[PDB]
Amino acid sequence: GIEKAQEEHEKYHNNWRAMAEDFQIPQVVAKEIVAQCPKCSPKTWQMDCTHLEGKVIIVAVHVASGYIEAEVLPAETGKETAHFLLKLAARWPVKHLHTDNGDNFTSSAVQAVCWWAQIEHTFSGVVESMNHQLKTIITQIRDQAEKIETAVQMAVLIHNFKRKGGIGGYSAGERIIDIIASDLQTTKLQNQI
Amino acid sequence: SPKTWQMDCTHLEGKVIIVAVHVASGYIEAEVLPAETGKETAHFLLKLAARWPVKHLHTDNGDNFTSSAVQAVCWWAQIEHTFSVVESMNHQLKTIITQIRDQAEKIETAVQMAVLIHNFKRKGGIGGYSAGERIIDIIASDLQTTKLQNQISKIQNFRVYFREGRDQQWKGPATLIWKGEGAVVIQDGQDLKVVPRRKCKIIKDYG
Amino acid sequence: FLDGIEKAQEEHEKYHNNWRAMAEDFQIPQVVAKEIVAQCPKCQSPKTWQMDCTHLEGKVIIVAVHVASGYIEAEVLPAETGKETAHFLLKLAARWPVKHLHTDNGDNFTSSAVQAVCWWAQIEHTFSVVESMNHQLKTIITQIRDQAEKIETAVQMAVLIHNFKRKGGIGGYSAGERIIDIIASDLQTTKLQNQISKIQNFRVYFREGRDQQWKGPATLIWKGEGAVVIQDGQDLKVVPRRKCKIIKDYGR
Amino acid sequence: GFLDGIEKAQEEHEKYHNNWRAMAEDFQIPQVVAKEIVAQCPKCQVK
Ligand SMILES: [Zn+2]
Ligand SMILES: [Zn+2]
Ligand SMILES: [Zn+2]
Repeated sequence: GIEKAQEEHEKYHNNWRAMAEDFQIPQVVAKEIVAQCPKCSPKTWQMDCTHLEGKVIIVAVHVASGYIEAEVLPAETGKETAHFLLKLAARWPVKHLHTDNGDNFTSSAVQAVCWWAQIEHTFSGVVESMNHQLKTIITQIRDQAEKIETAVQMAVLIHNFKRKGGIGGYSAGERIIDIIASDLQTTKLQNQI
Repeated sequence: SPKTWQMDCTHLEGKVIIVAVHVASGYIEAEVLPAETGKETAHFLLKLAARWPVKHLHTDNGDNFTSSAVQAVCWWAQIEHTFSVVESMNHQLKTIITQIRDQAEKIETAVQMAVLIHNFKRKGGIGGYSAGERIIDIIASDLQTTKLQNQISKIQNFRVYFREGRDQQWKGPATLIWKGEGAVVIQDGQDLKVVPRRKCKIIKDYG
Repeated sequence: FLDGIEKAQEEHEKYHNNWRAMAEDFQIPQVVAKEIVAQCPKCQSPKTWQMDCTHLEGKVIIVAVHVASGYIEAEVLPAETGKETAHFLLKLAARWPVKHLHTDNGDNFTSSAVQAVCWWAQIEHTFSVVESMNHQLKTIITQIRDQAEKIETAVQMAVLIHNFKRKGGIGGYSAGERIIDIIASDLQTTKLQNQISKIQNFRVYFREGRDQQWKGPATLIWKGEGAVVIQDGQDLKVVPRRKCKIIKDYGR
Repeated sequence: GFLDGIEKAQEEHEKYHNNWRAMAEDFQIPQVVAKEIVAQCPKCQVK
């Protein structure tokens, strides 16, 4: 167990999550094994903003499943970005936020929202891919809706519940539900044992 | 039923707040509409159906809930609509809004903070769970049942080429049943048999 | 059966699903679902590699990367001529299916030996990901350098740790699982396309109910044990086998 | 081999528009390739 993980980290330098998965060890042991080497998550959310038809679309992505959430904005200020992040934190458990060097992602309202919701904001291949896929769905079903926001929300529905691709053969909504349920059971067993 | 949702609207400080409740868990989503026309109710329903799996919806006999836009949204998203819990959740959300009113200037930030408080900071019930853990566990268990019945046929769509004893030719494509660590169970000509692992080849055989 | 085909066409008209999902959901054969996708107007690479050279400790390291999965093959060269680059490209093309090679405008890549290798192995060469792969490989090489005596051992140990020990992406897969899943899905597509062309070289005269005459020549899509699916008048329909005649067609 | 027979039968059908049994007996090619030569001509028909 612990000696086998020490042999694996000695040879190949695995991280603590991969050792805790493949060897079934409590995570404090794997964290201590990784912290003892001198040579060296189910709630990571990335965000971005893009433009289409002169409008501003803001896209958040859950990384462990590919789960999307999009919104249409009349302005690119900090208050509407803070409202988007506050609604996302009120809907899903958000813990570790990842963004880029933008003008709205460094703001007082966004900082107040992150402080109130206890989110760790970090700055910088997945978000560009999800924006590209969402744009292809938008151009695929554009002529079924009059306004742009109806086409955006229909693209979000088709992306989350109608595209069963990838390796496992699962859509994004079933993936994120199974991932957070399994993580919750693992935290319950680690608290009980 | 694990996919039943109820919707209503209410008034607070001269505004119109629309509230949707997942019934089997007590899960709350809410928004602030500028009016009570059918377009805003249909847009709220479209965002809700794009976020969570909605299959069966219950409402009252309202003026925006009985509308052509809401009927078009339900036709496109395949929801079963029925007209006549939400009043109790409105009561709870109003009390939480009066609890933390002084931390926010506008009504909208107070609404979203009250939604987060009710969903993730109010633990009770039997097991000691909040509403979000209940709704996640409910939809996960239902998905596991239906996907079990499909996954068995998916695993039986493989083909196995095996070898018996003291014959050096590879026998024909039996069907896989279970793959172990040292043995493989196959069905061959309506005969279930067990072969060692080093005498088998499991293909999908596109052809 | 026909209810499954009608539900599949209405669901594709709403949401534009792919053919694997429609075949697994509505319980129809794959050639029928692929025809439903191929009849839509709005619905109409796994073999591309990139190459580069770099320097480390006075050596020359040549790196090839599969683009759609992130899969690395690397080697240490004694020089930087065109003959050694041609030998590396011939070994790579002999081990993995390479159809499209992307490089930069270096000297050793613009050479007669590399041109002869691309002519013999039928590769499309194009001059202009690998920078990120060189940086990632160099960080792993510095992370495990004290376990090896020579630079060649450290290079191959870093390639093994990159390909099989690092997990990331959507589902937490390594690069080897991703490249194998991608190439296997492409193989399934090409085998089904061969079956589709061989079936579609036929023709069907069918007789409807309450009539004695044969209708126009409809194209056969799927020929089962008791039923027959045909395309006629931009409409897919299921006829029983006792009211059909299938003949060969010569309309090249 | 009958590969030169395939090329010669294509030249002969481009001149005189033979049928397929005539080309299969004259040029000693199998029947499938002779039927394909008649099938690729837009003016003729295999019958
Ligand atoms: Zn280490
Ligand atoms: Zn389509
Ligand atoms: Zn002719």
